[PDB]
Amino acid sequence: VPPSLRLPVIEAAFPRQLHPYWPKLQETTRTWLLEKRLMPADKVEEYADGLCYTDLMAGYYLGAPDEVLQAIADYSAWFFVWDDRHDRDIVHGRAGAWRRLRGLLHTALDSPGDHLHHEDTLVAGFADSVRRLYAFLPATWNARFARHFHTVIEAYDREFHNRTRGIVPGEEYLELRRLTFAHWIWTDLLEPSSGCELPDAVRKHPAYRRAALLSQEFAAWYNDLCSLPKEIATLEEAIGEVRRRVEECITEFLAVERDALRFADELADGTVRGKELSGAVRANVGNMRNWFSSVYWFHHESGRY
Ligand SMILES: [Cl-]
Ligand SMILES: [Cl-]
Ligand SMILES: [Cl-]
Ligand SMILES: [Hg+2]
Ligand SMILES: [Hg+2]
Ligand SMILES: [Hg+2]
Ligand SMILES: [Hg+2]
Ligand code: NA
Repeated sequence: VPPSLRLPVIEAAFPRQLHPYWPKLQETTRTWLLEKRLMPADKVEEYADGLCYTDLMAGYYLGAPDEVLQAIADYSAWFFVWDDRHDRDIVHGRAGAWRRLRGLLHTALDSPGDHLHHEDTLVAGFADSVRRLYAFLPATWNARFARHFHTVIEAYDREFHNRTRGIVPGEEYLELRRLTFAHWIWTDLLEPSSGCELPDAVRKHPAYRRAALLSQEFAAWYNDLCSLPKEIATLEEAIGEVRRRVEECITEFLAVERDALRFADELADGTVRGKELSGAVRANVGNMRNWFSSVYWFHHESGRY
């Protein structure tokens, strides 16, 4: 990894983790992509061939039930397809087609059941992915996921118009840039991964919230850092500033992580409920931590494509 991009702290203090179910994700996701006809057989094969977003997810949502990880993996593959459609609409100036897709996604997000077989396979695949994600936790969690994802769709829309007018956001085979738009969604998905919808009071506790924010912000700043040196294909001090912000996300997270785990201790009051909430907080925070190493190494490995 380039010295300019290297993070000795991540390498030393954030050991990579891999979900035990990882080996089984590939074939299932391939089957799903082909079944929903999300991409032509050959495009599926390319995406399924090497590194893909499932690898990011499998180093992140540790402890997730197998079915939850599978659902998240398929959702991440859907993201790849959406990104491709997004780019294509932009390149071809298909403003109408994009606007209509934007509308259908908002609609399918709130009502996936009656969109499972939409003529647009991207929408059909989206609806199925969301339906499956909605099957794990109570409707209150589903509604929050939806609330957050509506915002993500609008972020893509903003980008569509920016890029349509010559503004270059950041090509990259397996970019993380647009994925960071879904920062609240990744945070939401920690919950079905530990099997509990956290009460507002717990997930809005300052230590939990801050840990969650910093985990995601790290990836945003780091994506900035990795983009700068590509300018070649002032600079040194521009990198310097972004680098300090990346390092600050990490050290700030380490501090708030300690606070979050103390909070978890407090939740474990001896009752089964306390034990469940405590365990879920610890698992979620642990995965907020795993995000650092998963992102860091995913970027490095993606550079081989
Ligand atoms: Cl795949
Ligand atoms: Cl990145
Ligand atoms: Cl910062
Ligand atoms: Hg894949
Ligand atoms: Hg719970
Ligand atoms: Hg990066
Ligand atoms: Hg930061
Ligand atoms: Na966030």
